[PDB]
Amino acid sequence: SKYMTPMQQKLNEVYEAVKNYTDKRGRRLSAIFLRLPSRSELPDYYLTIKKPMDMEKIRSHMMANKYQDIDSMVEDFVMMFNNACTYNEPESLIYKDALVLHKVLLETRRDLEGD
Ligand SMILES: CN(C)Cc1ccn2c1[nH]c(=O)c1c(Cl)cccc12
Repeated sequence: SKYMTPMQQKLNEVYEAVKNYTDKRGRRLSAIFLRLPSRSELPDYYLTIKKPMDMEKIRSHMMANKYQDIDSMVEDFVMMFNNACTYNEPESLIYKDALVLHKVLLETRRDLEGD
């Protein structure tokens, strides 16, 4: 069916709020987070990040209908943001963008608390 259940609609709304967020200059902060590069590209990344995560992984899990609740999706986004803030320096743009998208995530979930 093309009709999503209420839980599926809520998962999709959360995912899309993070994906689609743009700053005041029109930059889509999710860009860098869509797909993690390889070991070759980020030498230290897979040696230092225990549980790699990107938005394509979350999206595919969502599309396979494998998230049972909203907390489960939020957990994977929070993992991704913690990973970004572990690998990257606090002065880096990626670290700053992770912090903004984390707020988008939490604000979106809270604004759907009644739904
Ligand atoms: C270019 N550079 C130093 C880092 C870089 C470039 C790509 N990505 C990162 N760092 C990340 O942690 C990261 C995460 Cl969570 C998810 C997806 C992509 C990421």
